[PDB]
Amino acid sequence: KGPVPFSHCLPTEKLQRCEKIGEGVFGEVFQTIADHTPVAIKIIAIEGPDLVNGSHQKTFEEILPEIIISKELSLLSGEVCNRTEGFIGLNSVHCVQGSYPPLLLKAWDHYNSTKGSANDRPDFFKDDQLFIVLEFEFGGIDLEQMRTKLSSLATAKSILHQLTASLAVAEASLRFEHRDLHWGNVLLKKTSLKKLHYTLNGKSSTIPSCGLQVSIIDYTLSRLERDGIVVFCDVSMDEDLFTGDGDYQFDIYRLMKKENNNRWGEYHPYSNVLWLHYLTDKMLKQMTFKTKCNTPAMKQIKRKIQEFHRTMLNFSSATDLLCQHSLFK
Ligand SMILES: O=C(O)c1ccc2cc1OCCOCCNc1ccn3ncc-2c3n1
Ligand code: NA
Repeated sequence: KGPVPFSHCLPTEKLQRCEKIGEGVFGEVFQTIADHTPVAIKIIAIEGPDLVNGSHQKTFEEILPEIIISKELSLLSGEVCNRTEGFIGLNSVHCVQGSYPPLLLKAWDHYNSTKGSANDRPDFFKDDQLFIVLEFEFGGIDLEQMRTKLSSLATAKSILHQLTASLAVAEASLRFEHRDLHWGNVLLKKTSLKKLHYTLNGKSSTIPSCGLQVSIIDYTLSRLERDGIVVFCDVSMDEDLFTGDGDYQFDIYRLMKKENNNRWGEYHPYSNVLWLHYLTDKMLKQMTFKTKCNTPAMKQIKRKIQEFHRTMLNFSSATDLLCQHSLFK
């Protein structure tokens, strides 16, 4: 009907349980508890003239694409022909109006004192400020933060398999490209399921979990389509995105532009292969595992992931990798 007050999405008990879990130029992310269940709350200032975290705020029209994409991908958990739970669940979206809640400022301050923030303290917003508030499934901790915490390369294999299957299902259903799948955008949480289920073009299969559920996040650069209407971020005139250095991540932006001839509206699912390659490279070169490959069977998984790294760039999509690559047989 119109924007709601913060206390609509965050009644006092929910607000009092908020702890800050992450941040970016976009704003802030909190974990809280609703009906005994953790959820993640992402809060983005929109439509105002103030710089926030050094950048202008998005308009409603600029933020809408990523909300639409979020929802489409979340909806794949309930589909039939192309079904996956490997994208973050989206529970609700609200437009809220007001100054920033003092209880969230307390949470922001605690994070700043313990971990340090790159952001502005969000205490300067007036009572007319608009925000989008997204409530997500709680996805756990990002892969970059788990650099030293995973059990073994068996776990790495599960994570790669989960990511490849989820991307394949989204290619098949939505002609999806993530386009920014760095290791801060892969979330890991514990699961008691021994195996995870997906369906790709009507064929169902399973993935051993190694006790982890992967969730893909962050759709600001993503592209998909339904009945020929394409939702995508046109970065064709962006300069900075293609001039980064110091990590293979920044090559991937350039490699995508090469692949698509700088036409971001087109469908090039090879971009998903490029991100999976980047992720595999991180698994082999930056991750460090609690148990190394000390037995024949583990040394074989290491060799298969090494083979994946050397061969996967000859595949045309995540779908091609899932269906044809020997790693997943
Ligand atoms: O943009 C989205 O699609 C997005 C969706 C879900 C979450 C965050 C998102 O963006 C902000 C990313 O930066 C925070 C990093 N860490 C964590 C940790 C745990 N969760 N659980 C959900 C999210 C989350 N983020
Ligand atoms: Na999910």
